[PDB]
Amino acid sequence: LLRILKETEFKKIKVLGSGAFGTVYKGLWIPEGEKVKIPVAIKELREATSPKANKEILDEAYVMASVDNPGNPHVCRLLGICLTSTVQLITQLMPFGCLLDYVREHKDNIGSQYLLNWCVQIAKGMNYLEDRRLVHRDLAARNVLVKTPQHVKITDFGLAKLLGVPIKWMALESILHRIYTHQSDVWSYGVTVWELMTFGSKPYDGIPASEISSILEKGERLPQPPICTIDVYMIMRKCWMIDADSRPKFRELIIEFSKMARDPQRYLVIQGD
Ligand SMILES: *CCC(=O)N1Cc2nc(-c3cccc(C#Cc4ncccn4)c3)n(-c3ccncc3)c2C1
Repeated sequence: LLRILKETEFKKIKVLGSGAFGTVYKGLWIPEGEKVKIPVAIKELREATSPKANKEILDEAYVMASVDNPGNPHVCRLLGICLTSTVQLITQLMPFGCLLDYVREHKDNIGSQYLLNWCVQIAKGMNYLEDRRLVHRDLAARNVLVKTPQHVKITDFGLAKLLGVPIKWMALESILHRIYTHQSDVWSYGVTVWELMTFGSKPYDGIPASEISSILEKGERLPQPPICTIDVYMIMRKCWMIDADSRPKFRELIIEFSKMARDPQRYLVIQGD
């Protein structure tokens, strides 16, 4: 179910960019009983980052591979793992990067059907992890990769559990008492949708991370995006509720956004449709 990878099976050729708690590389894969050299994406995680031993990390990474079966078209399967001095994670090399970059670079050229479709896709993958009882703990436009412009897939799930902080994305219970539930991921989904609807703007721009906790208590939220009708922004605002059970469910989000995709011009006001 989970491929254990020898150091000679792969080699991190180029670097894609550095992460907050590690570095992301572009590499190759010459498997055990295979002679081809498959291009892969390798995630080297910094040493002593995870407060677990390699055998504890291994057994926990076995369930993040159980997710890969029966699978989901909007969930990133992990190809293999390298548990040596550091934790290295192999996945397919997606040449079109994250949706955070896609919306920032394509801002003008992006349509309304696209954003609502992406919002259904992100909720479709998150509902799958809810049903397979995995809690992402870090969902944002950065951890959602563009396979093709109409196919986004969520990556970096369970990684936060694997180690031991995105303040501007966490639900208030996660910030205050480190409580991560399936409903805390719905707060992140709302923030993630706010990122798409604001062409990659940084949430709470200006406000320090330390401040956010009190800002959410004063009932202040991310503003209504200049394309979002009150209808859509209300879905977003509902995700950011204080009582976690009161926030929408991922089944309900798929449903509400699927309805909006039928007539995207009614729910999103972009110049070009
Ligand atoms: C758009 C740039 C950005 O912010 N990105 C964040 C990011 N991370 C990764 C990535 C690299 C290597 C491995 C993984 C993984 C995983 C995983 N963990 C648990 C369960 C399932 N999968 C994630 N990428 C990335 C870059 C290029 N190709 C693929 C992924 C990005 C992009």
